[PDB]
Amino acid sequence: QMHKDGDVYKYFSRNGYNYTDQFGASPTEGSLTPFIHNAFKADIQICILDGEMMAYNPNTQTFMQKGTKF
DNA sequence: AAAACTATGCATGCTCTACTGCTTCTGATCTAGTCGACC
Repeated sequence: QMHKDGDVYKYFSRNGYNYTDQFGASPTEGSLTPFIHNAFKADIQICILDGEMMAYNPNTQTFMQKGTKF
């Protein structure tokens, strides 16, 4: 689950553990935020979202199911 | 011609400085195992 306020991002797991270190707390750093920051529309500054985090292979353009690996 | 003084060489001990071999300490590497958290 992702919390967004302006340029500030925060991520939480199923049981409540912080994961912002991995996914980035600002567009300058991270593994997802620098690329998803510009996806949001002009009028949206505060947001809470819930979803799944997955691994994507661009070569085959396919989701790699995280059975137990990668 | 005989006796006293001195020079030089050599033996002797002790002290000091390189080289080889044994023992111990450190670093580097690999292998095995543990823990967080997800599902």
